[PDB]
Amino acid sequence: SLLIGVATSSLALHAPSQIVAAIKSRADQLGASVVVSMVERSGVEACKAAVHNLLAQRVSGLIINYPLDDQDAIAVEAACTNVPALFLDVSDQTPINSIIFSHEDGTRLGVEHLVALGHQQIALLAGPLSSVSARLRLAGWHKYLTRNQIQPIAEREGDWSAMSGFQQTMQMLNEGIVPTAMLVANDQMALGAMRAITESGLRVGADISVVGYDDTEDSSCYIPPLTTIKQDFRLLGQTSVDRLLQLSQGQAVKGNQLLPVSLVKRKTTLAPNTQTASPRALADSLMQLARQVSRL
Amino acid sequence: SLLIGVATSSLALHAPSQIVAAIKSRADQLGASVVVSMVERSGVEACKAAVHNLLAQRVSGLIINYPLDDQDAIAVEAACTNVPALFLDVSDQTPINSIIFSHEDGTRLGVEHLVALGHQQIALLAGPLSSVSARLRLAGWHKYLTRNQIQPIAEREGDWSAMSGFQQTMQMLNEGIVPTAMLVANDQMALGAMRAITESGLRVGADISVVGYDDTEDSSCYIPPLTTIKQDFRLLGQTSVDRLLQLSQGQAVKGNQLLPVSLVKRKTTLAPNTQTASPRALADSLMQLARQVSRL
Amino acid sequence: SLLIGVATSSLALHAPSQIVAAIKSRADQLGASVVVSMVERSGVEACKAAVHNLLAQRVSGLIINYPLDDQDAIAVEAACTNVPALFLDVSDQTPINSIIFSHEDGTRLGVEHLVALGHQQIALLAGPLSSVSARLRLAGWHKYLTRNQIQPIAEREGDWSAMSGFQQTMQMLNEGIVPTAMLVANDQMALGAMRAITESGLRVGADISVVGYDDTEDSSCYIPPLTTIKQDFRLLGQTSVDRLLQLSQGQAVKGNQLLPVSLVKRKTTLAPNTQTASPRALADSLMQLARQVSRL
Amino acid sequence: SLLIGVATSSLALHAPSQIVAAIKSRADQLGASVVVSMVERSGVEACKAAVHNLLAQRVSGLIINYPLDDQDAIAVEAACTNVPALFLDVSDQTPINSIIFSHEDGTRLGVEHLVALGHQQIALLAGPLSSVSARLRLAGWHKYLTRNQIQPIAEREGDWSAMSGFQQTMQMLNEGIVPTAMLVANDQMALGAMRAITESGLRVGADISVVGYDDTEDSSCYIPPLTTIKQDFRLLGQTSVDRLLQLSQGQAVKGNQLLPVSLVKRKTTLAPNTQTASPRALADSLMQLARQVSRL
Ligand SMILES: CC(C)S[C@@H]1O[C@H](CO)[C@H](O)[C@H](O)[C@H]1O
Ligand SMILES: CC(C)S[C@@H]1O[C@H](CO)[C@H](O)[C@H](O)[C@H]1O
Ligand SMILES: CC(C)S[C@@H]1O[C@H](CO)[C@H](O)[C@H](O)[C@H]1O
Ligand SMILES: CC(C)S[C@@H]1O[C@H](CO)[C@H](O)[C@H](O)[C@H]1O
Ligand code: EMC
Ligand code: EMC
Ligand code: EMC
Ligand code: EMC
Repeated sequence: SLLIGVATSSLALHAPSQIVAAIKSRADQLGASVVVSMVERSGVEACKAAVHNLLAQRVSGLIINYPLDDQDAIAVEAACTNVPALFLDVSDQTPINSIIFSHEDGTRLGVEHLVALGHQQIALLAGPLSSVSARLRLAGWHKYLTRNQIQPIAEREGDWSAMSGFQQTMQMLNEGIVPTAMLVANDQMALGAMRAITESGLRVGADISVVGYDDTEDSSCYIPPLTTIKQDFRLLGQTSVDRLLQLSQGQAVKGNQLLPVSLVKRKTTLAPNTQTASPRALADSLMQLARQVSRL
Repeated sequence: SLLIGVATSSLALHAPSQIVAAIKSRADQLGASVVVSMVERSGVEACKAAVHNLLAQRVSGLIINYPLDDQDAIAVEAACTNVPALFLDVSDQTPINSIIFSHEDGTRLGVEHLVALGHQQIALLAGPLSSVSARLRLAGWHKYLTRNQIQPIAEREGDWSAMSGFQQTMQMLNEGIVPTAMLVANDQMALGAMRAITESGLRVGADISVVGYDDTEDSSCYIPPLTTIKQDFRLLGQTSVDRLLQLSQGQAVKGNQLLPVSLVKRKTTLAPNTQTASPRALADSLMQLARQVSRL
Repeated sequence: SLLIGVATSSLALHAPSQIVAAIKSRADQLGASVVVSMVERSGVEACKAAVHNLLAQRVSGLIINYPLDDQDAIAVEAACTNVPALFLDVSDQTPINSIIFSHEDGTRLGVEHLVALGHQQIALLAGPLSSVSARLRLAGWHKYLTRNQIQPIAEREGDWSAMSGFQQTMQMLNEGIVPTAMLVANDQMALGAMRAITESGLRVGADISVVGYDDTEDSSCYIPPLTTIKQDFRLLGQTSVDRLLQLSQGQAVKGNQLLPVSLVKRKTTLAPNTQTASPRALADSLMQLARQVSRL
Repeated sequence: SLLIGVATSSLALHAPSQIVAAIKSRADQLGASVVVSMVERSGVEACKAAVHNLLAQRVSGLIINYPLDDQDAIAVEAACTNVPALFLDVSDQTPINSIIFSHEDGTRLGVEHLVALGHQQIALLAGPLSSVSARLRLAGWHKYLTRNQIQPIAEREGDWSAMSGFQQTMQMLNEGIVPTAMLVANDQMALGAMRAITESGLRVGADISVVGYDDTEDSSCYIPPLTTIKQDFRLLGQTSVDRLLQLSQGQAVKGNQLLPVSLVKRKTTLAPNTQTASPRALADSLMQLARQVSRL
């Protein structure tokens, strides 16, 4: 019935795909409908052209799941010709209709957790700094780390992908920076970091703890199971469809809304390794590896 | 410029999102437009609805990446009415315009890799048999297993997700059926499967070997890196868009088309009952220790 | 005398700086004058404003050293209101006044060299694909690689920086992709590639061969020295000033001018032939290191 | 908005090209425009000729990034005819508006680092002595060098390029003089010095240690990475543009602003006679050892 138009950022990432899917899930309940358009991933203009396409579609309202800086947020919004526009990837400080997850709680649950566990040397692996959310999370980790008087020994950013956690986390360790813990921007890059740690002959949990962010499906699995900050994209899905519907149907709601968020503890977190293999230990292993090579 | 309508499976699953993203990219370079509609895992009617919603938006042509039984594929093509449709998930035998990967080489490369390593006790983990592709790959492991004189000790089916791979493998092992290798319908279920092996105290590769399907993004980065049958969805993307346009210009090929496939061997595969390592493995172990010494 | 305007790509890069300094040498001998205007690396528009800045500069002639995709080349041409326009970073096939190097030869001398030593596993490190020249050279590697029935085991692209060469090469190796040789699209990136290779306890030339493109001032005396495709920028400059003067002097110069390009053999290229040593021998070597490690 | 004229020395050297780039980024932000004019190594007159060219180019203000002794600096300024001018390559004691980095810090930091390591045999590779910065640094090396009772066994002067560092160093070594640490006027030369050192069986860091100046882009990719005094050219570009527009406004500043300098420690430095060690060394051996093993 009520045609919904969604400007979504690359569905290649799991969160968006799970969000769009939720949107479709709820829409079907209200007998509504969703038509999806994928922003070219390049800021306002790309975002704006998508919306323009959506309007030409007979779109009743719009849900804009795409990372928009303030200035660009009001713009795209101003572009939505009297059509109710709800934004899912902005700042809770933007004067537009939005529903977003608590970025304060999320960044808090993570630090507090790692601290309550005894981690001192912690590293940050942020999402691309082009994204609102990423920067908003990097900020949280800084507000609460210093609150607990902690200073990140290393910080760096990927692009939300597994291979990025692997790229960044490999480069770091090489630099001889080995935190006892890592606070990651999302689960995917987290999978990447857990991949780079084992690659480095370290254990996850046991040597270097990793906290994700999102709780995208696959994460209950992952080896070992990823402790992360769950964001219910089923909630963000219904809440936003419903709101967009109200907004559509003159039910003035206007502002920004913040969603719960939570800490799902699993196995990538233990705290923190006191020891490390000594030259003696490495030489030993090397001995038998030598022997084995000899045998060949 | 023009409009390409894609009717796609749940974008919650990674191959669907990667195909659609690839579709978007080729379209991007040719100035076309992509508008995606999503179908409820129900079949024909659910798929028909989506075709309709797209037809109600010009849509120069449709790309239908939704599994359809040969009979329901015809029925669905018949509803596009004068609009060119290209099916990406059907049997290579349905009288429609299709582009599907070689399931015969996929399944053969899987079985031949396992058997040649020496695996006798092999279990199959198939996707929902409500999916043609699932059925195709399943029936294919049978063809090639049978002709290598092998019979699977276990045959199980999930639903494309990582949890299903986990819950199936788990209850398989807990039933006393423990294979030395597993052939899985997709990379996500491969992950859920690895997850369970290790959950039961076994080693992936050394103890239960695992073979995925797709080589979706995150499969490397898995611990250990997933060995798998790679299905270039970047190819599926451009090939799909180009031909779709040819269709909307009378320059159609009209028939079914087969895309290649290849075994990306990584580290979830090993000879059974292996005592003592191999050359490459000694290098891997060595390099880890080296990285471990570097940080010294 | 004659005020010459150079709208140039990033001076931070070496080639552009050498081309601009070369230009200045001629200008000073032919009593000309040069005014450089930098482009902000944003395609046609960014490129146009520069031209606009130059024309408004009483520019008696224009040399556009900026990668301009054919449509945009003609477009910037149109922008050159009544002033001869000589382009330097375009394709061989665009009806405009261009003086460009022969990429067919550059790509061929490179590929033919690496294939002659016995390399089979060759990876590419293209420049940014938004560049015409990056795209021409990349193509040639293909056109010739296939000729000698060889296909890259990797392909990637950087941004013309030594860091992107490092990062991208480091990334290719970090994922187990390790060819016998590399074809790099410029020497700045060649530097990082060498740095990355070494950084991975790998030997340049001996283990991984590298072939850069350009021959900037530093390549001779890089470590080891770099065998690279020679593009004479002292020639480019003189040809541009001379022809720009003539072209404004009334002379009928008109079209494209393909400049030579050769191969500079130095110390970053050797034949492949791997020599394994004995499991006994290597084993012993390891045991050595073991003691060396235990001592520390 | 307004237009900034830049009189730059050869854009063939990296520091200059980097400074200009930084200037452009800043202006861009403040909406200012930039027209570049290149100077010949001739001095006073060539520079004056540059300035007059720009005055004729309208120009709201000029940034003079060219080398001038006190007298030439004052001549050049007087040639600027009222238009605000800022000098970046002068003596911090010249009565003109400038912003030069601190050479006292660079030279002190340099010699202290080599003595802390225990070096006794320190040679000096100064820049062209026509350069106030080149002379200042050489003098600086001499103040803290003699201040530390140490006397340079050798002292030579190149000309800012890699090939001249090589030349002077090959000469030095060739004459029998073979230090154990070297202080070089800039990194390009440092590279050449490092090339010569390898050219002669010697090793950088281990055998002949090397310290450069500038920390220009490519320096962290040199093999081995270069230890060097980092001059922040972004800080130098924005502080200069800001100051020029301000200076333009008639808002006082008048004197000179000494910018900070620091020492980036990398892998071209080591204490003299080293009694065998290095975790990365052994680790590097392991990495190379681990490769023959893989191929075993
Ligand atoms: C509602 C979003 C801000 S969640 C956000 O989306 C990103 C894509 O833009 C990535 O997938 C991040 O991992 C995810 O946390
Ligand atoms: C062309 C398709 C059969 S790819 C197929 O899609 C499925 C969804 O139906 C799953 O995601 C599988 O992993 C994937 O291989
Ligand atoms: C005139 C070009 C083809 S030379 C080209 O310029 C690029 C920047 O534009 C990079 O510097 C490359 O290394 C160089 O080959
Ligand atoms: C602001 C300057 C003193 S930087 C100075 O410029 C020189 C050219 O004049 C060389 O490029 C040196 O490497 C650099 O230190
Ligand atoms: C808490 C979800 Hg293999
Ligand atoms: C197959 C795109 Hg740790
Ligand atoms: C090609 C001769 Hg530091
Ligand atoms: C940052 C030490 Hg190509």
